[PDB]
Amino acid sequence: ATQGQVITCKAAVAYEPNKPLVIEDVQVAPPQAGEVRIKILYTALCHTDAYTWSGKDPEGLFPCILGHEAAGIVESVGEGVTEVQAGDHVIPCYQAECRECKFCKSGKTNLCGKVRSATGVGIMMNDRKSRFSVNGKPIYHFMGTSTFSQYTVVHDVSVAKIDPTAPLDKVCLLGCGVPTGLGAVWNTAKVEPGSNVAIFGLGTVGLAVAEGAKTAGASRIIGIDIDSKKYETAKKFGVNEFVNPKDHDKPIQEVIVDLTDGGVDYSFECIGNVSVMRAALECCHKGWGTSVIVGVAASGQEISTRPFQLVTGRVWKGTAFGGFKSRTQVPWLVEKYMNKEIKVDEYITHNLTLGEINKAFDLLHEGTALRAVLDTSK
Amino acid sequence: ATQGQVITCKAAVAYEPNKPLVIEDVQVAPPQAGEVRIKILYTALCHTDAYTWSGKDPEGLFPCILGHEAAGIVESVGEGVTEVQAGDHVIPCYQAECRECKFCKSGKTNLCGKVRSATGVGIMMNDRKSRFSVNGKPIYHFMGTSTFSQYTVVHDVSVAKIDPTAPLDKVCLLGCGVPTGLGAVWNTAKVEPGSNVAIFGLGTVGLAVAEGAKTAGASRIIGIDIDSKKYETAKKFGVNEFVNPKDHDKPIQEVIVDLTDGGVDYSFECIGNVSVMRAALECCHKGWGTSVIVGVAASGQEISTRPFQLVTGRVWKGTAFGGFKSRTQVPWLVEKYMNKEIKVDEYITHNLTLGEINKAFDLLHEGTALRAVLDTSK
Ligand SMILES: NC(=O)c1ccc[n+]([C@@H]2O[C@H](COP(=O)([O-])OP(=O)(O)OC[C@H]3O[C@@H](n4cnc5c(N)ncnc54)[C@H](O)[C@@H]3O)[C@@H](O)[C@H]2O)c1
Ligand SMILES: NC(=O)c1ccc[n+]([C@@H]2O[C@H](COP(=O)([O-])OP(=O)(O)OC[C@H]3O[C@@H](n4cnc5c(N)ncnc54)[C@H](O)[C@@H]3O)[C@@H](O)[C@H]2O)c1
Ligand SMILES: [Zn+2]
Ligand SMILES: [Zn+2]
Ligand SMILES: [Zn+2]
Ligand SMILES: [Zn+2]
Repeated sequence: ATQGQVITCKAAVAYEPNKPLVIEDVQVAPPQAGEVRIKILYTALCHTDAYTWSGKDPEGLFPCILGHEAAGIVESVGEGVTEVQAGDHVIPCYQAECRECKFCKSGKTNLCGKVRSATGVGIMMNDRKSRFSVNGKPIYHFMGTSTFSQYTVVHDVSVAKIDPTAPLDKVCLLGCGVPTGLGAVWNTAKVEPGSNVAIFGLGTVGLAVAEGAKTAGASRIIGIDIDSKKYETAKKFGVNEFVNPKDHDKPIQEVIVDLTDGGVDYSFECIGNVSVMRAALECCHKGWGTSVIVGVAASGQEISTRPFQLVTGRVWKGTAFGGFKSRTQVPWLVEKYMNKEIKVDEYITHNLTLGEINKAFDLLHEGTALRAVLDTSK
Repeated sequence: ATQGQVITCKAAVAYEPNKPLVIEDVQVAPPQAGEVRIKILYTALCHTDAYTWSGKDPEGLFPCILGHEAAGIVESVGEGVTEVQAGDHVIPCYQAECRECKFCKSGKTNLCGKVRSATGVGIMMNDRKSRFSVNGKPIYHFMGTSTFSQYTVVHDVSVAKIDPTAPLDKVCLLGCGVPTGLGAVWNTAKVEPGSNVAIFGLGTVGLAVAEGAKTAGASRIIGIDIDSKKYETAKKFGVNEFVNPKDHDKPIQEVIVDLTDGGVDYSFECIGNVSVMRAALECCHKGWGTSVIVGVAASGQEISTRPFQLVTGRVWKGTAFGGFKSRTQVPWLVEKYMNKEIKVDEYITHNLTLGEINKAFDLLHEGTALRAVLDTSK
């Protein structure tokens, strides 16, 4: 019985940028005050993990245990902790919800700044140290989650308690991309029935935007991708027209405006490319169009447009985790999935194990691939 | 009895860019269908007139009669014209409100397509000719208004009918600057009581934004200007803290964030400088801050920022004419003025004559100067 004991389990450790992860045995310390030790059963991976693994993230610290999309079962809790207990089923969230800071109390945002000083630098608040080590040397946390491990320790403010019957190998996606996309539509844009939408980038996130728009009652849901094969998959998620920029000499924004007789009501950029972010704004209708940036740009990249774009009534916005409050609304999204009102399973194209995590990274560049879910027991 | 006749009157004609305007006798033809001939009693001027006068519009048409801020008395109307008639007091508006086009009928904007194809090239829709000439040579209209004249002829969808007791030498402001600033607050931003606002540029528009904000209930109303003398006047309009960027080594956005422990709830750019437009966005509070580009604005120049600013909850917007519908709401603004609910008189620092228009141009650059109002009878 592990309560209060150091635990030795496997984890995928990243020692150097752009090099294979190696699966080590590691020591997972027990939870201190406010902390929650989780048996992670299933973890997914996405672009966000690779951005840091590739060495391109100037916040990156090595060595570290990456991973932020997971679902598991609480092993133990540190003192103070009351919203979860041993044996609860949980999804660790990269976005806290402390319910006590300026941000949480504001009623005007899902951002919460409670633990970010510590999680941004790969440690815990309580002692500003890591809970992970190999052979007496610390390994840094990542995103407050570190889910490429059979056990992790997270802050209690980042733990969403979910329906204990929910399949852990599916609801792991509800910690990142799917709520981002759904919520970009439902919370950030607030897309009304009959709206026309354009969606730039038809990966997991974009496809979730499309499901969101479809569920909210959108009419034209126009997808844009540099890989035309992406469209056939995308039709199931609700994309009903499609444009590859490469098939046109004109800037993609002008194509979209032409196609819609003025622009779309809402656009969403789900890639991370600043040029395309500009295009997604400039394809919105004069008077009232709104563009939402979902994509995360590289360090130092800038968006631009001409101020008349905004003066003539377009609005430029962006979204962080779909504007969802993690601890409060991730359980709600689990309920909706249990009730067959949102999709999750359809975003999973590979099921592998943690042993094969390097494969899973390569699959990040297969055009046909979406999420890979990893079973941490092997 | 001047109905039906060409009128000969004084007007200030711009023959080519940058040269002093010439006060000539010109001929003003009678109104044709859908048109209204107005006896302009008072006209002001702003940057928008100077923009074309100085040649800063590579497309500007010469010779022309400029002016777009004015008030007067209808002398006659053409066929089919019902909403005004001779003797009505009116404000000609550069923003049309036809009530019948795609944009007017959307409810989601104030910007009307209707008559732009003629006004945009200095002519009237009915016969695609100008109603002005000198010795038989055509003189182009400007912005559909051409108010630098004792008489002008405009389209009926550009004419607001107002309280006949309102002083014409005051309400001539309510067709441009003052509504743009007030509406920026009340319509575009929808500022709530208790909000903290930053206002960049304390000329007429910025001062109008300040009154807007005071009237709406804002708490901190922070004015930013490069000329520290402007604060004294701004206090009466509601500005209650002041920063001059020249007094600080750090960029102004960082000064304002420090000053407000995270940023303002709303900022307004009232200058036309894309670099300050960026600063206004970047001094908004994480999570919910909104920045309004107040004013057209501007030319060629791009605005930029890092998309993280929007991902983390800031919103970028802009406004033309403060979101007001010209024909319906300029008479409402005149009502508020007559009931002492908005200021107008305080924006006027000079009363000159049409004879002295070139002096009024020079005053556009005088620091202690706000609006100049020109009496057209001299
Ligand atoms: N804001 C948030 O909170 C949040 C949360 C999760 C992920 N994200 C971001 O969303 C983005 C998408 O992640 P994903 O997992 O769907 O990625 P993905 O790699 O599965 O999909 C990206 C898609 O964009 C397409 N694409 C690439 N360049 C393009 C272009 N120039 N024009 C059109 N399409 C183009 C690719 O063909 C691919 O279909 C990433 O930036 C990620 O960082 C944001
Ligand atoms: N529909 C519309 O959006 C609309 C209507 C009317 C006017 N406008 C625009 O709004 C603007 C204002 O006209 P105005 O009549 O108030 O002009 P104004 O010249 O009276 O005022 C501009 C002010 O900005 C200040 N300023 C200049 N550079 C600055 C900087 N770098 N930092 C801080 N302050 C600075 C100047 O000192 C001055 O007080 C103009 O751009 C005009 O083009 C737009
Ligand atoms: Zn992710
Ligand atoms: Zn919080
Ligand atoms: Zn003006
Ligand atoms: Zn119209």
